[PDB]
Amino acid sequence: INPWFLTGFIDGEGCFRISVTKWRVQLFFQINLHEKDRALLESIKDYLKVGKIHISGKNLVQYRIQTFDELTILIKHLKEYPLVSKKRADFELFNTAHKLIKNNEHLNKEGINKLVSLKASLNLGLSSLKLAFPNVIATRLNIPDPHWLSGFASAEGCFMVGIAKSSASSTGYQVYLTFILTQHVRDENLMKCLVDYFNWGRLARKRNVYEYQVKFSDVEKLLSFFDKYPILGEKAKDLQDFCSVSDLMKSKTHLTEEGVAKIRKIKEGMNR
DNA sequence: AGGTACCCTTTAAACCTACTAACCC
DNA sequence: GGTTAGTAGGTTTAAAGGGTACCTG
Ligand SMILES: [Ca+2]
Ligand SMILES: [Ca+2]
Ligand SMILES: [Ca+2]
Repeated sequence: INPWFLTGFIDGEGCFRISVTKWRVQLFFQINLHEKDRALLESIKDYLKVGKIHISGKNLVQYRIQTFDELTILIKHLKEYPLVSKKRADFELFNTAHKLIKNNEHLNKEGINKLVSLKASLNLGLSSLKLAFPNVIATRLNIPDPHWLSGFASAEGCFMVGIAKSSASSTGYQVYLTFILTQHVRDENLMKCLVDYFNWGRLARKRNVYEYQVKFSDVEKLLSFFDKYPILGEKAKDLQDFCSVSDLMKSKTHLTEEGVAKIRKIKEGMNR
């Protein structure tokens, strides 16, 4: 387990949070995903050797670091292998807060305000706790290895196969392999950077999310990539089945209609 | 006051199709 | 002509993102 894959992953799916209740303040960071990939959590768990997994919620598993003193291992990991997403801003923010706690400054009705001003500029914002602290606040704060991208893709990627309805092809259809990786429109910073990292691939706008889409000859490049740094999780069946199509469709086998049958079969049994 | 854990709710991620364009020429 | 590609439209869940209560101090 490479130490960048972790950041690459946490950049894509981690969740640094500040909660407030009745005022009790506690910091959490958790990765939440489909139960089928509990083992990936377990891989990560054992890697940091801290935190815990449980069933939040249905057909899912959450993993969480909620002890103060275990969060330090995390924070220590993330400074040396910093993060590239706007999530960064959430860490810096999450981290400052952990400072305040490190000193016990948050037992003061004052520290308590220094923390909400942070919380207010976190993932979503102040909710019911807008009128409690209507004194406002705030001020939120280049790919790194390629193990980052393996991590980033293995969580925020999609390896799918395309059966177009070309009325022109003798089969009446086109097999094509696209690779996708979606992210918020606010991360234009990162998406544009994904393109330059490979010097190829399409950037597209949709529903306020952007997609980095990636020509066979390029499709093959990144195929080579995930030999050098592969995907991890259940999601690497989809890669392999995709990868498989990349062979049985790369010796002119995707043009015979005995083969398209074969492809759909493969495709049919992937993603779902 | 710090754990530790049973829950929850929407939405940004993943996943789909089907037509145009610009390609081997 | 036949194959590619770049595009427009989609659907749906697995995330992206939250809570508060319970022991033990
Ligand atoms: Ca994400
Ligand atoms: Ca994922
Ligand atoms: Ca470039």
